[PDB]
Amino acid sequence: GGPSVFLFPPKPKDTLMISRTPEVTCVVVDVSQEDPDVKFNWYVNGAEVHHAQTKPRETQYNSTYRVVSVLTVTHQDWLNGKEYTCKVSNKALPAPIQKTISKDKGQPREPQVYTLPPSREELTKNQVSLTCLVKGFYPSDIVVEWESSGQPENTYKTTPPVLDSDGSYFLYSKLTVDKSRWQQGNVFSCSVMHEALHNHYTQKSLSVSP
Amino acid sequence: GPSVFLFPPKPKDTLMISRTPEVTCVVVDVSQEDPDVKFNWYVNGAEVHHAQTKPRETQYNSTYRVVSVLTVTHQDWLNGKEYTCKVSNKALPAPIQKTISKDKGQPREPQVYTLPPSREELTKNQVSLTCLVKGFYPSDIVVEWESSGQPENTYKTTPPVLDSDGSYFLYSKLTVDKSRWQQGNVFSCSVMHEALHNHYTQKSLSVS
Ligand SMILES: *[C@@H]1O[C@H](CO[C@@H]2O[C@@H](C)[C@@H](O)[C@@H](O)[C@@H]2O)[C@@H](O[C@@H]2O[C@H](CO)[C@@H](O[C@@H]3O[C@H](CO[C@H]4O[C@H](CO)[C@@H](O)[C@H](O)[C@@H]4O[C@@H]4O[C@H](CO)[C@@H](O)[C@H](O)[C@H]4NC(C)=O)[C@@H](O)[C@H](O[C@H]4O[C@H](CO)[C@@H](O)[C@H](O)[C@@H]4O[C@@H]4O[C@H](CO)[C@@H](O)[C@H](O)[C@H]4NC(C)=O)[C@@H]3O)[C@H](O)[C@H]2NC(C)=O)[C@H](O)[C@H]1NC(C)=O
Ligand SMILES: *[C@@H]1O[C@H](CO[C@@H]2O[C@@H](C)[C@@H](O)[C@@H](O)[C@@H]2O)[C@@H](O[C@@H]2O[C@H](CO)[C@@H](O[C@@H]3O[C@H](CO[C@H]4O[C@H](CO)[C@@H](O)[C@H](O)[C@@H]4O[C@@H]4O[C@H](CO)[C@@H](O)[C@H](O)[C@H]4NC(C)=O)[C@@H](O)[C@H](O[C@H]4O[C@H](CO)[C@@H](O)[C@H](O)[C@@H]4O[C@@H]4O[C@H](CO)[C@@H](O)[C@H](O)[C@H]4NC(C)=O)[C@@H]3O)[C@H](O)[C@H]2NC(C)=O)[C@H](O)[C@H]1NC(C)=O
Ligand SMILES: [Cl-]
Repeated sequence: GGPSVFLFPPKPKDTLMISRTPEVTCVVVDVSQEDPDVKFNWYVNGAEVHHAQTKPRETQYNSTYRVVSVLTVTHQDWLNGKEYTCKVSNKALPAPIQKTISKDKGQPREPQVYTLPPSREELTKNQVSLTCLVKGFYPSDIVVEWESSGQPENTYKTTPPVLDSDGSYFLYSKLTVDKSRWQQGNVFSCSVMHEALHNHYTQKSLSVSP
Repeated sequence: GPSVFLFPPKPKDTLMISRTPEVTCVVVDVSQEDPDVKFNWYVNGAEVHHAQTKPRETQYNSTYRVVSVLTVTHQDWLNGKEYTCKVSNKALPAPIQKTISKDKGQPREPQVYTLPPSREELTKNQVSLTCLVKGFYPSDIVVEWESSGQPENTYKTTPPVLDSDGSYFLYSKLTVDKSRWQQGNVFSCSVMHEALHNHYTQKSLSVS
């Protein structure tokens, strides 16, 4: 065989909100038991050591080890565009293998969010769909949630971001509720966090017309 | 050695009545000498006939890329027949076979609604017009926009995402100029899907 390494960025939910600790993950996989166990190096624009913790080794049937090193990262540093490199070296490989990842390049444009009610043609069913259009943002990392009154809602789906003709991204969020629940004036809320929003968060809400 | 990928027809090929749908068995990583790959095609365990080889195009990395193609009938593929391409080669210790079909499951007919621009989108120079196509299965769908008579150009469609009830849905976004939309012009969202009456529906939208 021949081990291979994958670098994984943090988590948009974990880099945008004030509750999660973001991190970069160097996954060395297909490590054979002959000449096992690896050494990482970790560079930040060509930098250094530090807070680089390697998580517990985990065995796979595949007659092999999978081992993961994790570099915790500040929110500011990741959103600035600092480039993180993990270089893996192992006696089972001819030369060390290096991987570098960063935030997606490009000027951040901000999302415009529009709440679309249900269609008058679909208002004849028992469950109807509230649409939230989130368009014109860059990069594609965003997070979208529905909330009514105060409770987060529970039966909604969000599309992947698809590259608009402009170079910005858009997506849709659909929340299906009961027509009775909609029509009673219940106020639902599409709420988004993204890099280019003021406070990294906006919320726009939608209720039935008069 | 070489490795196989079976490929289904295009939804557009198998729906629109204007194309000819095929199943594509592409053999990758076939070597220099000891090339020549044998195909065997089976339809629910059948064989022979209409299995046409496409011309050997030499890929760079010291490799040939071989491709066999089997023409299928729309009815046959949409009824859920199982096509299987098997490939024999001297480099292989035992032939490799892959089988592909249409996605299993009871076809569900797509609901399609057209959503007009949000009222705070009525300042922006370009407004967006939404088409929500929900409650269909399988995902194999085709969505186009047209206007006046001929089709429209500035629109983008989302991928089909699995819903909570086992169906699929998608969105299409057409970008029009506010003046074109407010002056009463009419746009149309046209869907092709196997569970529609006549494989086709079109719902139109205008500034009412
Ligand atoms: C031995 O067995 C093990 C385990 O067995 C099996 O594991 C899985 C896959 C299931 O099938 C199980 O049933 C089964 O037990 C094998 O382990 C796997 O090894 C492959 C080797 O390639 C890895 O594939 C890569 O996966 C990444 C994405 O991986 C994410 O998603 C996976 C789900 O599919 C998930 O399993 C991963 O853990 C990982 O999940 C992320 O994890 C991080 C941190 O843990 C977490 O923070 C994230 O939230 C989480 N995210 C998600 C979405 O889950 C995939 O991207 C890779 O694609 C590369 O390779 C393809 C071939 O080129 C190509 O199509 C891709 O574009 C990409 O290619 C590279 O791409 C970039 C540029 O885009 C660049 O770096 C490179 O230049 C380019 N080319 C190359 C050559 O690198 C790839 O598919 C599996 O992740 C891994 N699964 C594990 C460990 O669980 C092991 O390989 C087996 N070995 C043998 C010999 O059989
Ligand atoms: C020599 O070079 C050529 C090409 O050169 C290079 O190609 C790419 C990678 C770029 O870097 C170029 O810049 C560069 O020039 C190499 O050719 C490629 O070789 C790989 C070998 O694995 C093949 O990978 C597979 O790709 C398919 C998807 O392929 C479609 O899309 C490609 C674009 O990305 C396109 O190039 C293909 O032609 C093909 O396009 C389709 O073609 C059909 C018919 O021709 C057509 O009708 C369609 O319209 C068209 N569609 C589109 C969108 O264009 C991918 O699906 C494969 O994934 C399998 O394997 C992965 C690893 O496990 C896994 O993630 C997937 O899930 C899937 O795995 C299988 O999945 C199912 C279960 O889900 C199951 O059947 C299997 O159990 C499971 N596992 C396996 C092992 O099958 C796969 O990644 C490329 O297609 C191929 N491209 C060619 C030939 O054009 C060549 O390999 C080089 N030689 C080397 C490296 O030695
Ligand atoms: Cl239904």
